Order: sequence, then structure tokens, then C-alpha cells
Amino acid sequence: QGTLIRVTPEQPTHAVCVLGTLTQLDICSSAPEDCTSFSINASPGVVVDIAHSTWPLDPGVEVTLTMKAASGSTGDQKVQISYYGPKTPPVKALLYLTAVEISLCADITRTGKVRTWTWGPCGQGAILLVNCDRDNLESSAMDCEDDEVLDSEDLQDMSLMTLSTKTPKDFFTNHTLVLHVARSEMDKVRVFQATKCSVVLGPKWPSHYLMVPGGKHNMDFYVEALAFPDTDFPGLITLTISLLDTSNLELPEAVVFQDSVVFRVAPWIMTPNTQPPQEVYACSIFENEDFLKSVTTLAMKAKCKLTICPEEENMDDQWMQDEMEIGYIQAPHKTLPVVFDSPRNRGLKEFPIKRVMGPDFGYVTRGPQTGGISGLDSFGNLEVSPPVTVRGKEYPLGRILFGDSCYPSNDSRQMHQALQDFLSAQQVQAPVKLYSDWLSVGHVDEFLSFVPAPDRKGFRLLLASPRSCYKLFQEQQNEGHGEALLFEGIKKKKQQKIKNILSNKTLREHNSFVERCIDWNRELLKRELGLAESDIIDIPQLFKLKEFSKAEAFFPNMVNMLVLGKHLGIPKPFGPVINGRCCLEEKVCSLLEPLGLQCTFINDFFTYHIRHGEVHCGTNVRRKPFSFKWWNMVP
Amino acid sequence: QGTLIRVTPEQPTHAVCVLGTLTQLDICSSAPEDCTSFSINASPGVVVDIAHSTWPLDPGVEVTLTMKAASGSTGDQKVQISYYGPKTPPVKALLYLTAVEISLCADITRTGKVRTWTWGPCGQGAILLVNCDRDNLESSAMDCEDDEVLDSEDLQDMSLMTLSTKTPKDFFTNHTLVLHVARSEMDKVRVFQATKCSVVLGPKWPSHYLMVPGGKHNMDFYVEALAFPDTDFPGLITLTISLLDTSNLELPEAVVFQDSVVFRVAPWIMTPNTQPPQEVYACSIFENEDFLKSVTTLAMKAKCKLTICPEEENMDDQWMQDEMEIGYIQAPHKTLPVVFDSPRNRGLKEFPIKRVMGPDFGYVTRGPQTGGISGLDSFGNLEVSPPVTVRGKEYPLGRILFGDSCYPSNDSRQMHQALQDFLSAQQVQAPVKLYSDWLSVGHVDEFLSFVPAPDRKGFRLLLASPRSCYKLFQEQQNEGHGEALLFEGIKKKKQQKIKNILSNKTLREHNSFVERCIDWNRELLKRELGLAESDIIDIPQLFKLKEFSKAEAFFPNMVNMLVLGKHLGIPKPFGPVINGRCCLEEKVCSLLEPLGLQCTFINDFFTYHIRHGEVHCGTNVRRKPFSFKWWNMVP
Ligand SMILES: [Ca+2]
Ligand SMILES: [Ca+2]
Ligand SMILES: [Ca+2]
Ligand SMILES: [Ca+2]
Ligand SMILES: [Ca+2]
Ligand SMILES: [Ca+2]
Ligand SMILES: [Ca+2]
Ligand SMILES: [Ca+2]
Ligand SMILES: [Ca+2]
Ligand SMILES: [Ca+2]
Repeated sequence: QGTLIRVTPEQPTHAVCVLGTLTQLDICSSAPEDCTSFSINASPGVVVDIAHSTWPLDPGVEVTLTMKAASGSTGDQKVQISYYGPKTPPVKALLYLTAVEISLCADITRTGKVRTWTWGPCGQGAILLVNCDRDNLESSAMDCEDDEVLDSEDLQDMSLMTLSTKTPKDFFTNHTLVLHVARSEMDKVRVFQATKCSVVLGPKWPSHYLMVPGGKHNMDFYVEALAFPDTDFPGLITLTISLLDTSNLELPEAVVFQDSVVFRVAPWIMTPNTQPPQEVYACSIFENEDFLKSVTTLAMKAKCKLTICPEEENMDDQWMQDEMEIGYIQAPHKTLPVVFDSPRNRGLKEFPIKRVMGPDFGYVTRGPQTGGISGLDSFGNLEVSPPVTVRGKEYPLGRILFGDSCYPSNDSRQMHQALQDFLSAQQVQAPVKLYSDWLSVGHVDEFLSFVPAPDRKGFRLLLASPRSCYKLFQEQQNEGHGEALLFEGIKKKKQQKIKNILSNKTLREHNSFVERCIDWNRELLKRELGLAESDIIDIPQLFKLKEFSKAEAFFPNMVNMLVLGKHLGIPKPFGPVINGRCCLEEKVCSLLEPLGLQCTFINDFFTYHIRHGEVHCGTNVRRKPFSFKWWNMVP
Repeated sequence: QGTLIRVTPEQPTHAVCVLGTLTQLDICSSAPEDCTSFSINASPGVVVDIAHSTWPLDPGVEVTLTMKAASGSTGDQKVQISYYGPKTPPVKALLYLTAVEISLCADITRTGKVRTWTWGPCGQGAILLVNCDRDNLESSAMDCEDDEVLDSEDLQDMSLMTLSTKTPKDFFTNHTLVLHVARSEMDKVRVFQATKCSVVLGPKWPSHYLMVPGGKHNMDFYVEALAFPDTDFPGLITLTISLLDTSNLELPEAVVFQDSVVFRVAPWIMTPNTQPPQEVYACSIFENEDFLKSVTTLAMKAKCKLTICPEEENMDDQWMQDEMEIGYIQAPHKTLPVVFDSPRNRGLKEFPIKRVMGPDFGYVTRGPQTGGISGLDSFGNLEVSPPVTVRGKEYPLGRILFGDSCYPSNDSRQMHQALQDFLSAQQVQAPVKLYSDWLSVGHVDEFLSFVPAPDRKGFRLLLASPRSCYKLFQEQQNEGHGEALLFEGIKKKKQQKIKNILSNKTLREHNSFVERCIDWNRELLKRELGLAESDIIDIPQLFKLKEFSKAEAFFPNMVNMLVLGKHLGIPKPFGPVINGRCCLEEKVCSLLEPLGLQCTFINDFFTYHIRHGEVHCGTNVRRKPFSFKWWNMVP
């Protein structure tokens, strides 16, 4: 701020001046009469400035004091104001000042070293992590649920704030420092004093009297956040230091100086398929051994850790895609992966809590944990694009994509509002709603996927395409193969010839309708991600409508693939074999191999496909966080 | 949006094109082989554009159709694409198009006539009022609490949205229009169809099938909001129209076109003392008759309606300042005053509900209505500045000011968070927290007030000032009047001489502490309102500390005044009479009369002052809304 000090010939005034502060003088209000003019003299540590030699006694004339160093003792710098007139001997008013340093410091330039918070690479303000992992090897709670620092590792997650004082040795005889946080925000932050660590602010306490010695002192605090940005929390936390005059034992304490630091809490951020893979997840269940070896091979080729959830934990839930999504949070001092656990709560319910969350692995959940849910809350319906720039505006972390109905009806489904709100409140991947409710299961992974590409924007959008499959199949009939059988290679499955598929008119009608649902999203994506046709590749894929006229995959849904860098784990369509090969596999390879991609076709037919999901639905991936720092975006 | 239409020689395609939409053609995906090139011919109502005569068959070549007018009948515009090659006779693919107009329209230029919402005088987007008055002369509920329009006057409060269609006469045989709102927002808006009015959207229904005839039609809707901007509602409401293809009786309906309008809900806005007065409020209680005549005179001189709450309604609550604050809401079509009713809930509890709310007078309340409250929730602690510009940034409606503690402790008080959040969420008067908890009662009206001024910025900030009173009194002792008595003119009150007041050292100590509390706010206001010293006038005023060392007025608190334009109703200090006059009254007049202000001193001593409030605390004012339109600010 800056104080105004009123001087009088009546008696000398005494005041504290905090370094970095504007200190001003009122000289006219008690200037004795007789008097026209004034002079100022001050000791060498005080700098005096006068805008608007000696001056007239005009109240508009501005006098300011700044002090070059902290005082060694109380009142060791002096100012003397001299009032005089035509025939009037000078009269002196004295001001004894004590200068002190009070710097509340934090990593506001976002470099790991120690007003307002602003975004961008020219912005300012410190970052704070939600301490939502479990460095504590003992219990089952996120580190930030108690009021203690139980491991020293835990401190690496926290943000350092330092209070730095320089005062006379007896200064805190008559002054006291208090650290505080608004009641509004105290349930979202916890601050520890490092003396060993003890809580000074938190849900329970919004202010704390500090024990500070006179002289030079540095006091380190460690800060953790306890809540992510959300509908009712924009994500900023302000911590303030107040200096109080406690000189007078009869009067209340009086505020002399306040300063603040403002932290932003780090958002939860997702990683698209174009980010290098690091660890792969799946379930082992009855009779799925061979699916797992293909997944194991592919992981091995992509240099990835593998992690499997045995049927004793699964409780027969094979849909490892659906219960969780692995993102990260990121600060200059620390980055760590964090699982967003879906309120789905089927047999994999425990897996995120028990097996994923842990040392340097965070946890978050949203939405009601018993009931009130739908299929659209499963995380095969939560995806994210690669980085894109859309008509000037940069999304350097991509944009989250999730499925919805085209309008709300009695029969429509949506992702739960609490999830939607959470995702929007993370800001930095500005979500886009797509249309997926036309699918029986209802998930955006059922019709799109993204893959790396060495040119253009770095990727291609893959979309399922009936059109592409009708064209492929018609082509084959044209060159003589109308007799060729879909489902060749499968036992207890009624083969169908290309010619009967092309001539089946209901099937063609169903796929026309699907074609419209997908086209609609195509244009939506083109608009909201700034894609051109040359960004998109259509994957040949047939559907059929079933209960409530909702769409299912006619043969294994190849777009529902596992993307591990250049290694793809694509569901095996079992298409008509022509010239030694499945023409579907051949058509796909012809579209993906020129991008450097390797397609491995995995058999998931009686294991996954007949339970209405594929390879992507049965797996999950943790991937490398972006290198671009989220705080440098201007959302 | 814009659709992409896939053409084939296989058979002709049929499609709808909504006017104002980008329609594009895919010509290559089913271009038969043999073929190198293509030509397009179309009927006269279709405009064809080709970037990147006749053209090669390059998939990157872009073909777009726009249509100049609505179709008179289905498929009445045609496009014919001709594929040909070196030795290949042309083959034609046909496209039959039907053009329609679907305009969902609203007052987006904010002029009373009928994407996104943007602020400022070059921004765009319609405005919507919370229908929080009671035009219904019967009951006691805000108009917007039921699902009906009961008076035709009620419609003046609502926003008009018009759907405007032009189609073939049979168009809605195979298509249907649905109007909707997100489930997220359905509890905040209610939409009526004007056929008489009936509800089509609201808390109960998020989508409605519209009954629309073919041909030209215009359908009027009337919209009301039901919630103000708040912590969990940024204030935007989007209403969407979707066009569905219902051609196929076997398949689900298919979305063809969506469009939206976005409304912003009007914030609750306060009016500073510098806005011309219109109506004045007070209580009649036992033995306060003479206070009321002075208030009556002053109202009369300011051309103001007067309104009094008799003791049968008061229930002995005389503090008309404290239970309510009169603001307004404003849209291009309608502006009306709205009372913000404090959760104080003492004897005036009913007054806002029963007597203020009514035809063209709105109502709002926040915070818990039983308990959990403090003195700081009373609306003498809610004020607003005149318009100001602060280091470039304009606050054309001023900034709300309300009192707080300097930091939260076990003994500190604050205005309830729900009030604070509500006020911030109104955006346009960006609240400032001041320090008022040092006062026994705790209200910013106890130390500041604002008054019109014919120069400078249009106003002066008045602040209570012990310094000013010590200087006045010392001056008088200097010119011979140390014997003069404070409380001259009062019976059952112990007079005190100027000389004993100047020499009372505890009193001087108490006022030094008060002086610091006020100085602290002085600088705060100077910073947050961009004030200079020449904006501020100090009013001579003494205090004393009492229970819990909290401050009370030593003599009647003159800053706690009724400002009715140039007519001021200032508490009568009963200061020492010197040369025929109260020297306090004289000092005040000397400071205010040069600004054109007229000071009337009202006796409130045994009626108000001894119950720890003054004239401002015993009254309230409705004032003229600003002329500057809130939506033109860029907050
Ligand atoms: Ca802990
Ligand atoms: Ca930790
Ligand atoms: Ca779960
Ligand atoms: Ca950790
Ligand atoms: Ca997912
Ligand atoms: Ca109504
Ligand atoms: Ca109304
Ligand atoms: Ca009330
Ligand atoms: Ca009305
Ligand atoms: Ca007020």
C-alpha cells in the first residue's frame, strides 16, 4: 500500500516504514500559522522527493520518503521539517522512523526458485499442486487429508513460500506478524511451518501469530492445496502477511502493512494418443490369455511397463478403459500423474484407489458414488485431441472431447453434470461436446481415435466409416469376389457373402443413419479443432441398430484401437479373405502404413467384441505429459 | 454449422439446406472410374463456388452451394454433376435440394428490436431480466415462481425471442423442430409460447416439440430468468433450436441443423449517493415525531416521494438503513428497482417482502434466514462509490464498498460469504473490502459518505476525522473559548468544556487509534477508487472506545448523513456554541456550502444517537438508475 504520515510541531511523531512501500508526508495540516515555507532535512538513509532548496507551504505539494536499508535500531533515521516565515524564527517538527524488511516470497516467475495471478509466458504468479497422491506407504488416504507431514518426500509435492525479515533486535517487542488466509479459501489449502513441520494454516485455522526474532530471519513454509479448480472454486488461493502495532497495552492491535502472494492451483490435464506411451493396463479374466499376449507383445515393442489386474480384483470387470483416466498435474518443482476415477463403480471400483494411486501417483473423483449415473460417465466416453490451433486461438494441450445427446429428452443420456463442470473448470483443455448417444454403449471411443503422423499437424483423426466399407466391398464384388465371406476364420458364426451384404437393404439403411450421426461429429470436430479433410482418415466400418435403435459394431470395431506410438493394436475384423488376406486389414494397412504406423490385428472376438467392446475398451494407457507448461497458455 | 453432401452416380441424393449455412460437396468419393474431370450445372436459385468452365477431379478442390431463397416445394432446386474422361461419355449424378429459413431471433444488439455473448459497446448478445417483481396484485410471490403468465403487464418484464420459418407447405410432414435448453440451465429460465401464453421450457421441461406450419411462419416466445448471477451461475443462458429429419419411420430422428441464442441475465446494481433521489424511507416509533418532520421537509425540498413504516409493522425496529438496499436491474426493454433484503431479519423483516416488492419493484435475498449472521450483514455496511476510473480502468457504475476485519480471528466479524459472493458475481461494481470491524456496530456508513460536487470528478468522499475536530477545538481555545461547552442545548447530559476535552489523554489516545483505522481505509480508497487528496473532505468527528475496545461516536456522527441531491440531512452534533453558533455545524457548513450543498442539522439525540446510530442509519433512499448501460462496461 503506502502510508501517509502527519507531522506536527506539537511533538515528534514515530513511525515504521516497510521497504518497497510509498511513504508520504502531510506537512500542511498542522503547520503552525505565522508561516509561509518549509525545509526538510533528513538523515542519510532517507531519500526525500518533492514535486509540484526550500518550498512554499502549498497542500498540493507532494513529499515522499523512501528508505534504503532496514534500521539497526528503533528510530535510527530522522526527518526534520522546518516551518518559517517573513519574520518568524524556524520551528522544527521531528519524525523518528524505523525501517524494516517484510518480504513474503514465492515462486512467482515459475522457475523453481524463491498482487495478482496472470496467465501466459509474460505472466506472473506461483503454482500450487493438490497433494492428492499417497507418498505415505502405510495407509490408504491422500497425503492432504490429515494435518501433518508424515514423510519428508511429501514436501517435494508442496510449494515453498519464504518470509524474510530484517528488523532491529527488539522490533517484535512492539509488533507482531500474522499470516492468514480468507475463511472462504481455508478449506482449500494447508500451510506448514518448517522450523520438522507444523501446521499453521488450514481448514481449522485461518490466521496464525508468527514467532519471529528481531534482526535477519528467514522462515520457510510449505503449502499444499486440497481441492482442484471446480464450479465453486476458480482455483486461486491468496495468503497474506499482516504487520500489527501492539505497542499500546490498553488499545487494540493496529494494522500497519499487508502483503500477499497469490497461488493458482494446478489443473488436472489429460494426454492424447499422440503422446508417447509409458505404461499399459488391462484385466486378466477367464479365457482371455491370447488377447493378453498380443497386448504384452505390443507393450514390449513400445518400451512400456505393463500392469494387469487379476480376476480376484477385477470381479469380472474387463473394461479397464471405463473406470479411469490417467492425467497429470504439473508445477515447476514437480509433475506427477493423477488418475481420474469414474463414478462408474463396477468391479474395477477399487483398482484406482488400491493399485494406481500411490507414491507420486495422484487421485481424483467426481459425481455420485452410488446411483444417479449413466453409461456416458464411463471413460471410454472421455478423450482429448492433440494440440491444435483454431482460427488463431492455440490449444497447446488439445481439447477434451466427450459424448452427449443432440438435445435433452426423456430418453437421452448425458455425462453427469458434476463431471462436465469439473472438466470445464480445469480450463486448459476447453472441452467439446460430441454426439455419441446414438450408440448403444454411447462412447466417443467407439467412432473416433487419433494417431501420430510425421507430417501435416502431427496426427490424423480416424473416424469409423460405413461409406468406406461399402465402397471396399463393392470394389471387391466388381473384381469378382462377391462370393467372399465375412466371418471367415470363425466357428459358431454364420458367414455372409459380400454380395448379400451389399444387397441387404435394412443393413444399408441402418448404416445410412449411422453415417449421418458420424458426419455430424465430423463437422463438429472440423469446426472445434480446426481440422481439414486432409487431417482425417476414414476407417471402413459397419454398424447395425438393435435395442432402442442404438448402434453396435457389425464386425469388430477397428477404430477402437490401442495406440502405442507407431504400434497399433487394432481389433481383428475377420473380413472376407481375398488373395490371401482379410481385405479389411489390407485396406486399413494401406491407409496407416504410409504414416509409419505398424498395424497388429488382435483377436478379441469371443472375449470382448461379443460383449460390445474392443481392444481400446479392454485397455488403458498412461502417457508422457506435455512439455508445454499449462500456465503459459492464455485460456 | 455447415454440412458436407456426398454425391453419387449410383442414385440421386436428397438434402435440406438451411439458408445462412455453408453447404459443401464431396464429388470424388464416388466418382466413377474411367473419369478425369467434372462439370456442375445447377438450377438458377443455387450458387456454386469452386476454389483450388470445368475442373479436374482432385479431392482437394472445393465445391460450395449457397441458396438464395427458401424453396416453394420439396426438391425444387437441382444440381447435376457430370463426370467425364478421355473417351468416356458423361455420367450424371443428381442432387435434389430443398432450401429452408430457420432463424431463431432475439435482441442481440440491445436496442429493443427483434454464437457467444460479448461485453462492451461493440459487443453482441441479448439481455434477460430476473422476473423477481410482483405485477400480480393478488398473491405474495415473485411472478417467476409459478409456471404461468397471469397478467399481460408481466410480459413487459420478459424478453422476446422469435422463430421465423420459411418452408414448403408440406415440410413438417418429414421434419420436426425442437426447442431446448441444457439441463444445467433449465432451473434458471422459463420460456413461454405466445399463440395467450403457455410454458414450453422451464425447470420441468428442457425440450419441447414445436407445432409449426409449412410456408411462412413467425412464432413469438417470451423468456424470463429465475436466478441472478451467483457463485455457481455465471449468468448465461443458451436456448437452442434443432431441426430433425423424421422421414424414416423405422429409424431414430436425425439432426440436420442447430442454431442458438445466448442471453445474459442482468445483474443487480446499486446506486451511490450522487444519483438523484426519488423516494425516501423511515420508521415512525415512539417519540420520534420531530426527526420525521425534518426528514419530511428535506424530502419535500428534494422532490421525493416519502414512505414511512408505522410501529405496527416496524415492531420497534427503527433502523430502516439496515434491513434493505435498493438497487435496480436493467434491460433495453425494461428497467426496474429491486430490493436486496438483508438476512438481518429483525422487526423490519417483513417490510421488503410486504411493502417494497410489488408492481415494477423487484426482490432478492441471500444468506441464512435464521441464525449464522452478524452485524456486518446489515446494509449500512453495504455502500457504493460514484463512477471512477482507476489507472485506466473505468468503473462507470462505481464500486460497491463493504466493511470487513483486517484478518480473520476468533473475535473478528465479516459479512456473510453468501452475500459477498453474490455481490462479486454481479461483476459490474467490482466490490472493495474496507476495514470497519474496529466499530462497535461495524458499518462503513459510520465513517464514510459521498456527496455531489460541481467540479473535479463530480463528488467528494467525506471521512470522519478526529484530527479535524482536535484542530477545530484547539483553534477555539486559542481564540479564547476554552470555556465553551460540548452538549450545550441538552438536558440530562453532562456538559464538557473544550479545554477539558483537549486535555483528556485517554480520549486523545482512543481517537489516535480511530485515526489509524480511518487512515488505513483512506489509503485503501485512494488506491481502489483512484482518489486524490483533493477528492476527499474530512468531517470533524470524535469517537470513544467501549466494550471490546470498539469505537462509538463521542457526539452525533455527522458523516452518517442523508444525501438528497444538494440537500443534506446531517446529525446535529450539539457542539460548543461560539459567536451564536455550534462551531461543529459552522465548520461543516464552511466545508460543504462552497460545493452548492445545503446542510440541515437534524436532532436525533435521544431518538437515534443514544441507540448507537444516526440519520443515515434511520433512513433509506431509492435513486435514479445510471444512464450508462451496464452491458457496455468491459468488466
Ligand atoms: Ca499430510
Ligand atoms: Ca504427497
Ligand atoms: Ca470409480
Ligand atoms: Ca509425491
Ligand atoms: Ca478414455
Ligand atoms: Ca408467472
Ligand atoms: Ca413481472
Ligand atoms: Ca430480511
Ligand atoms: Ca413488471
Ligand atoms: Ca446501505
